Amino acid sequence: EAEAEFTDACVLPAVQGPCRGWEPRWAYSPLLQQCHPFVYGGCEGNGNNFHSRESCEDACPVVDHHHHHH
Repeated sequence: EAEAEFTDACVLPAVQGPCRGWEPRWAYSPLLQQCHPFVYGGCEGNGNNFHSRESCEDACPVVDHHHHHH
């Protein structure tokens, strides 16, 4: 896959939650191999919730593809 192959929260899609307030957060997308902003709800959600572009890529960074995988 990517070099990140262990399913960390960053590999997991993000969620808003049952709330109705809209809190901007950042989430990593392995399908985009990058982080993007998203609408979050400030209540229950998944762990793929970052404070910035920075913190998100810092959690799941890109490195040169020293393919340990196929």
